[PDB]
Amino acid sequence: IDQTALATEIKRLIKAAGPMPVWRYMELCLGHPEHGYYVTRFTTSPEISQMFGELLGLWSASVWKAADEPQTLRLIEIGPGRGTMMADALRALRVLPILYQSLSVHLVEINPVLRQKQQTLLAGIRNIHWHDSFEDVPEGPAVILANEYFDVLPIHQAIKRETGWHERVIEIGASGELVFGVAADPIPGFEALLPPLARLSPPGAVFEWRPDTEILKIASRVRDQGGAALIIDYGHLRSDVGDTFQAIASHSYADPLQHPGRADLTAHVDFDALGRAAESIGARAHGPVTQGAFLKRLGIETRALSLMAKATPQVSEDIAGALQRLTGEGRGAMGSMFKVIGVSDPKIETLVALSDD
Amino acid sequence: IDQTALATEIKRLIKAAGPMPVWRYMELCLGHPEHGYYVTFTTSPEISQMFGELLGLWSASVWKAADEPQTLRLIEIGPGRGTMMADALRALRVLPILYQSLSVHLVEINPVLRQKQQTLLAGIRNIHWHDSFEDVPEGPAVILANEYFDVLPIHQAIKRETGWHERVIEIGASGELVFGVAADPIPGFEALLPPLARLSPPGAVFEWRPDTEILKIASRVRDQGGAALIIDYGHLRSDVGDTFQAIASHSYADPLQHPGRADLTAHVDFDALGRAAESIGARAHGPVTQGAFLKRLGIETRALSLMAKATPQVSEDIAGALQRLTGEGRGAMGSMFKVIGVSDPKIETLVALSDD
Repeated sequence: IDQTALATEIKRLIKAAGPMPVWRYMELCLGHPEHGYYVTRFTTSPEISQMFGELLGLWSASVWKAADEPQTLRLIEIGPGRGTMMADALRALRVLPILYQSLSVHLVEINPVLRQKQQTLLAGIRNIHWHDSFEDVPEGPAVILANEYFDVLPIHQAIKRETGWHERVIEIGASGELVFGVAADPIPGFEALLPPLARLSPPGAVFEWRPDTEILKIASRVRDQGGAALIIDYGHLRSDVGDTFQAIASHSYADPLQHPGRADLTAHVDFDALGRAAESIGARAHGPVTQGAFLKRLGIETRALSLMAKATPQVSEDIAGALQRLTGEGRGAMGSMFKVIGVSDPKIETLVALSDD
Repeated sequence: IDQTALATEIKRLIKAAGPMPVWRYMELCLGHPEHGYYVTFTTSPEISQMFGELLGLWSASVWKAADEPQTLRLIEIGPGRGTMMADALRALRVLPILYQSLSVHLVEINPVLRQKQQTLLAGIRNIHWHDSFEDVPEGPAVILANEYFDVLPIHQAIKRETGWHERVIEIGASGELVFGVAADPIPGFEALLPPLARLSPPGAVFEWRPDTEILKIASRVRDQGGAALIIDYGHLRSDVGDTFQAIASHSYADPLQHPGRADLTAHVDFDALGRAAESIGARAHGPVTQGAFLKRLGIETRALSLMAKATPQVSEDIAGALQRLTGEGRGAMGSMFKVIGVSDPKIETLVALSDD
């Protein structure tokens, strides 16, 4: 009677090991080797318009100059998807011969079939490599692009009670359906890791966080080898409270506890926490700013106008809508909800469109 | 250097008559004879045939609640392309007795828009067109008004220690249009203002629309029978806040930009709508969210039925349409759009609004 095959597995794991923390449930829903969302089955910015990849390609050129124009620049992308974003970025960079020949592309992709389509699309370009993990990428100054990477990492949640903060968990309800629950005992020194203000939250407040593992790795690399990383995702600028754990459907948001393994899950990225982690180990944070402000400062409006002027009526209309979806607000536009933050080698004092005020 | 011809006209009028009230600026941007917006596919009926079909079936429920009148006027205010009415009629066609009891009446002021509707429904008889709601012959009826109220000029006032001053449009330093405040307060504005809103701090914005249209609609059903269905973007309880915006194809925009070339809107106050109806003897039902309304009418089952028999692409189009109409997030309107019914006081409940 279980809604999905994974649901059956989860319920069994709960009866066997006890309440399952939210982060674990999200991890299983997305990565189960047999029933994960990714293992089994165009809204992203690069799929929406060629302009996204092109502009990040040109932003990468600005970083190259800020890094003293290294003869070898590693252009690393974490989670290339179909490889569309990289194709567009490379096409824009091809216009600058010197830099184009100083590039070495490194796409980190764990999935096989996903790695294959990426290989056929970029089959024509030389100096392109694939890696199972960020760690396998050769050393050297780099430009790291991470679009929607952090938003799909398992989210950890805790709820404020008289006794302190207890981890939020998943349990089995009366009808045998999955439900949200609260851990028996509070997390030891949780308050000691919370931003001062959040400590004064009233009962029932929900605090969300993710371990700093990934950001520390990315921040360590640029600090040690040079360059900068660009992180783009749905999130907020200041650490705060609130539950943002949701399933994402094609034209709306959905209940995260429904159809485990068959739904794409997400949670806001805390850009305040990302910046702090970067600074804690010596790397320099830039921004953060809204996606809309970032792209407009890079000249997306002028590029859009140029493409519209030379396009057929329908394509021109498609470009105009793409511009709004990428930089405006309302009706599902992501210009305000998506944010951008840069993390660089401390030697680099400013990054274009982020801290060049 | 003016963005449009209307912008120029607005400048002149401001220099000649003084600051222009927000409601007057919107009225001009939308209806100027030669420079208005309406004189120059995101609506629910254009998104799916299901919207019109379900309202057609809801209309049948009202017919039964009104004791099955032998003649039921089916009035639509602002039929757009006439798509919604074509879908409603197709669903009603399945019920012969009621279908023959229908007399369709579309209120359309625009000529070319009236023509498109005529071509689309040229095949059905007992269909009539009217310049205004007042031209429609008397008799029991079901009145359907989708997005009619959200495009009526919005009035705005700002709270100051000296009282509430009407919000107006002025000319800035660079000759651009800007928001301003009237010099003197509105006389007895605090009266007839929701008690709570009266305690608003300075800078609070209150929005309202005269009750002319809703009073005409409400007295009609009170006097002749039937009910009206009003669907629009809005809120359930009177409150404060500026919601005056221009509507673009994939986002919202600055209302003071390109006057006459942008579709303008403001939240409909469903609380005020209900109060006006009740103030003259009519009965308000609901209001509820569009999402809850359509789900209660069985939209999920109809959608499933349609996708089971459709090609892969059409099936996908139906699934997305269901979300846009009933869910929330990513631009879905199931939560932001609300629905309210207003009926002959004799009708005590309306399906999906006050039956639960």
